[PDB]
Amino acid sequence: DRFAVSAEAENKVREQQPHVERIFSVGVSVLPKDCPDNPHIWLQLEGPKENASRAKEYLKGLCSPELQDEIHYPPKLHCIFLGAQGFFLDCLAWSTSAHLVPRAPGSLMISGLTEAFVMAQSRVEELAERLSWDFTCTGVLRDFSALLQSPGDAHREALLQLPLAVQEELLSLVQEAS
Repeated sequence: DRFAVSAEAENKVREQQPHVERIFSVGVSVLPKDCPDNPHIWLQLEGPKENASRAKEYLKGLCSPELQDEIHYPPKLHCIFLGAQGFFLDCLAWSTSAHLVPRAPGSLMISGLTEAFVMAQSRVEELAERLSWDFTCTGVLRDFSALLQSPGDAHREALLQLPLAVQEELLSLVQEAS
């Protein structure tokens, strides 16, 4: 299956191409235009149909976002979006097809089609809510420790010091993405 986007947004497609490949594990191909004055370009996505559907929605949303806005949360939750070299952000982008850009600590720019923005907002809200489910280092799930073994990671500490409820949701997100 193929689909079209604005020719004026080809620049965007190419900037994001590697991230799209990494996140959805797909190939992005742009077809040559049949005429120069064409307002659209056709894309073809290479990979499993699941991966491709999600990439499609990401790319549509990237090229002309139906929603673009900052979500706001406790600054101490910001490590989740920067830690493990962006692994969690990637898993969240996978699960929602939203384009996600960390801003100030406690601020995340979410962007894409509307159903993608709301589902990402929702998931980010849930994480934030679960920070309040602290009932106090202070405890770590084995499987969570397991993902964060990459020693250089500068947000490794902050992540480990997250309460177990946030850790469990992050596991659930990673599990969803694999």
